[PDB]
Amino acid sequence: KNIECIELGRHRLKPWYFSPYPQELTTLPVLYLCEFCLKYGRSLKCLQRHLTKCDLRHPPGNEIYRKGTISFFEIDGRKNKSYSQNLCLLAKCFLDHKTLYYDTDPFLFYVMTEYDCKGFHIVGYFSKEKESTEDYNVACILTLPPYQRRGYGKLLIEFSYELSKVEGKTGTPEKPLSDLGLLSYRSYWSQTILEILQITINEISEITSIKKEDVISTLQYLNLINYYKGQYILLRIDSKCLHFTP
Ligand SMILES: CC(=O)SCCNC(=O)CCNC(=O)[C@H](O)C(C)(C)COP(=O)(O)OP(=O)(O)OC[C@H]1O[C@@H](n2cnc3c(N)ncnc32)[C@H](O)[C@@H]1OP(=O)(O)O
Ligand SMILES: [Zn+2]
Repeated sequence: KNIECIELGRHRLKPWYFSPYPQELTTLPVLYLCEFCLKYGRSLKCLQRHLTKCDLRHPPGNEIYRKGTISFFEIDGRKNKSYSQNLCLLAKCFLDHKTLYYDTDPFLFYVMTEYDCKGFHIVGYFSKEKESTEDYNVACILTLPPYQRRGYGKLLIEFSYELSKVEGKTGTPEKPLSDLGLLSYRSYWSQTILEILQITINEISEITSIKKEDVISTLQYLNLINYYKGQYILLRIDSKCLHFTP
């Protein structure tokens, strides 16, 4: 673990893990990040100078969802390489591993923001492989620490499933899940399935885009397993505001 402190807009962030930022930036008291383009540098003065030329004020890509103060921006990792590359460097501060951190081409990124009079503030994101042989509808998911324990993680997961629905597919997060990932998914899966509550798990899976194995591990967790004749038997996203084209 190499970076002790990150400043991102109004927040001080405390990394959990090593992230391969330039080695000369890993021995500083504070690594300064532009909160809009996620550019990193060695001092507050260069940041203030930067903020003078930095146009953005939100993430790149297209604003495919907006409801109240919450937006989602869809960002092609190939079309917006330096932003996505900067996002991955930050994300790795809170991820145990991040495979292919340096190559953002294979991925889409869904960045969730909170809007106020100062701009669109990055709250968290999830990535997704453009092509997955394993039907992984999320590769990495993150809520930045200042926003954690507030329902944002479950909102990101819900949005990931809304995308799968439009694609007419079931999806599942990339494995292995971190323990924080599993706690979040378990909670989202549980609330979704109870909300549905006779129905078959095939029907649950078709309605929610959740893989059957995930519905089963969840009913197991909820002590709601009922195996009958070969068969298992039992902050929100408004999908009208979603404008997504697979
Ligand atoms: C596929 C992958 O990427 S695996 C990688 C998973 N991501 C990471 O580990 C990155 C670091 N962690 C994070 O960014 C966050 O912890 C996330 C995204 C996993 C969860 O974000 P949050 O915004 O805190 O989630 P949210 O507030 O919606 O909580 C969801 C559920 O998880 C539980 N949870 C979240 N964090 C914790 C924690 N540290 N300890 C115990 N439970 C937790 C919540 O209590 C909630 O459960 P409940 O509905 O039963 O009350
Ligand atoms: Zn910037």
